[PDB]
Amino acid sequence: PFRDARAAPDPVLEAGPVAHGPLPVPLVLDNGSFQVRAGWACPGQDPGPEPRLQFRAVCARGRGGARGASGPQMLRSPFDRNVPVNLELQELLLDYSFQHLGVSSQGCVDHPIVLTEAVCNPLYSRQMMSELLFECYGIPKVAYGIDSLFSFYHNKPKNSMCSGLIISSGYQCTHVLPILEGRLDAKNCKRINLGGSQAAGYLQRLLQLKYPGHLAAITLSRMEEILHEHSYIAEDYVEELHKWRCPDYYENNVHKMQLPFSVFNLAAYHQLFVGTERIRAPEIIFQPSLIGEEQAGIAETLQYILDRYPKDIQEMLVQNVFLTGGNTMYPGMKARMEKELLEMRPFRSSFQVQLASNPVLDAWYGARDWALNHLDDNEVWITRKEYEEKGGEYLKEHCASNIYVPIRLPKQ
DNA sequence: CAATATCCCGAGTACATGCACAGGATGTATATATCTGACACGTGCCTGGAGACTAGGGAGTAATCCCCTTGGCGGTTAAAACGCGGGGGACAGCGCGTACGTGCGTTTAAGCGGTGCTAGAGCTGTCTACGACCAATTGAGCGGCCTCGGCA
Ligand SMILES: Nc1ncnc2c1ncn2[C@@H]1O[C@H](COP(=O)(O)OP(=O)(O)O)[C@@H](O)[C@H]1O
Repeated sequence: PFRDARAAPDPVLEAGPVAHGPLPVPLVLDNGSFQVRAGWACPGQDPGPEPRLQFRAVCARGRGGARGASGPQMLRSPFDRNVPVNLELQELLLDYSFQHLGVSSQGCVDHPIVLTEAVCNPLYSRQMMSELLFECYGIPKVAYGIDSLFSFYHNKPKNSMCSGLIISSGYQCTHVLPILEGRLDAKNCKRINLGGSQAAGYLQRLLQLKYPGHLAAITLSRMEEILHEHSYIAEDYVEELHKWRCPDYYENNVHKMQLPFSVFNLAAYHQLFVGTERIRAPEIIFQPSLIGEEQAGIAETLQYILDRYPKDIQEMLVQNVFLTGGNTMYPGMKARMEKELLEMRPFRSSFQVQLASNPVLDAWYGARDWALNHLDDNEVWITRKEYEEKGGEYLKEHCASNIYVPIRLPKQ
C-alpha cells in the first residue's frame, strides 16, 4: 500500500558554526536538478555529520501571483535538462538554502563555496551562474566541479591519480565519462538524453492507459514509490519478460499496490497490479527505443567510446568501471552491467565494476572532502576579483572539473 | 330530423409589458492626413459589321397504333371508435463549467535588401488525337431439303 511523503522540517541555526583554525568555513552545495543538497564543510570530523537540507528542487507560485515558496511542501523548477537557466527561481532556491543554514549579516555571504555543475556547461550558463553568485551574494571565492567526479573522488581506494569510466544517471541525463590520469577526457565523453524523470513519466502514462477509470488516483509522488521500492533491472530483458509470460510465475511475482479505499471496491479503489511494468520502467536507459527515442543506450554507447582507444589503454580504463547517481540505485544494476560488459571484451580478459558507497549522497560527500582538503590552494579557486577581469566564462582546471578552453563572450 | 361538433360571449385570471430610473461607454467633434482613386489622358482590339456560299437542318407532310386513356374491375386495408397502459408532466438540490479577470510572452506586421521563380514569350516543333476509311462479326429472316397425324 502507498505512503505519503514528509514536508516542512525544522532546519534553523546560529549565524555561523565556525570551528577552530581557519575562520572561512566553505559551503558545500550540490545544485541538483531533482533535489538540492547543501551544508557547512564542518572540518576536522571524519564522518560528514550533517548533510542538512535534503529538499526537492521545485518552487510554488500560483494564480495568487503575489508570493512564492521554496521548501519541501501548480509548480516550477529552474533547470532545463540538468543545466540551470532561470533567474529569480534560482535566487529563491539559494536564499532558502542560506537562510536555513544561517549567515553572518552584512551585504554578502562571507564564506567561499563549492558548487556542482553540468558535465559540460554552456559558456553563457557558467557566466550567468557566476554573475548571479558574485553580484547578488558577494562570495569571496568559488569552485565549480562535477557531481559524478566528486563521487568518484570520494570512492577512490586512495587520494591518488587514477583512470576509469564513470557511469552516472540523474534526473534528466545519464553520462559515460572516460577519465585518464585524473583528467576527464571530455573530447570523447558522451551522454544519453534520458533519466529517472522519464522512467516515472513512462510508468505514469502506462498505468493511466491500464486503468482509465481513475486517472486522478495515480500521480508522480505515487509513481516514485513503485519505481524506488518495487522496480528492478533485468539481467537480460528478453529472458526476464519471457519467464514473466507464464501465469503461475506471474501471480507469484506481480505487485499488488492497494490504493486507499473510501463489488470489493477494486473497480475504482484498485490494487493496481504491476507485472511487466516493473521491468519496462527501469529498462529505458538501456533501451531508449521503449520510448520513441533513437539513441544508443548505455550498452552500445559504452562500446562505442571504448573502441576509440588503443587496446592497452582500454584494458587500463576498464579496470575501474564506477556506478553513481540516481538510477544506479535499482537492485540488480551491477549484475546487468557486468554481464553486458562480459560480451564486449577479449575472451579471457579482466574488468571490474564498483558501485558507489551511497549513490545519491556521495556527490555531496565528495565535494565536502575535496573542499576541506583544498582550502588554501589558491590556484584552484576563482577569487572575487578574477571575475572582474575574466567575464565569468572562466574556470581553473582542478581534478573533478569540466575541461576549460580559452574563449570569451561579448557583453555590454 | 338528431346528434356531435364548432362558434361565440362574458368572468375571472398572472404576469408582461411598457415605463421610469441610474449611469456608463461610446458616438460625437475637431484637427490632421495621405492617399485612394477620380479623372483625365491616350492605345489598340474586338465587338461589330457586312458578303458569298454551301449543306445541314428545319419544316412540312403522311400514315398509323402506341400509348394513353377510360371503365369497370375485384380485393383489402387506413379510418373510426372504443377500450385501456404507462408515461410525459410538475418539484427539491450539486457542482461542475462558463465566464471573466490576470498576467500570461508568441507571433505578425513592417520595413529592410537581395534574387530567382514564374509567366509570357516562340513558330518553338512536332504528332496525339482527329477524322477517314476499311474490315469482322453477330444476328435475323428466307429459302430449301427432310417424319409424322389426322383424313379417304
Ligand atoms: N532509491 C532509488 N531508487 C530508484 N531511483 C531512485 C532512487 N532514489 C532516487 N532515484 C532517482 O534518482 C533521480 C535523481 O537523482 P539525482 O542524483 O539527485 O539527480 P541530479 O544530480 O541530476 O539532480 C530521480 O529521477 C529518481 O527517480
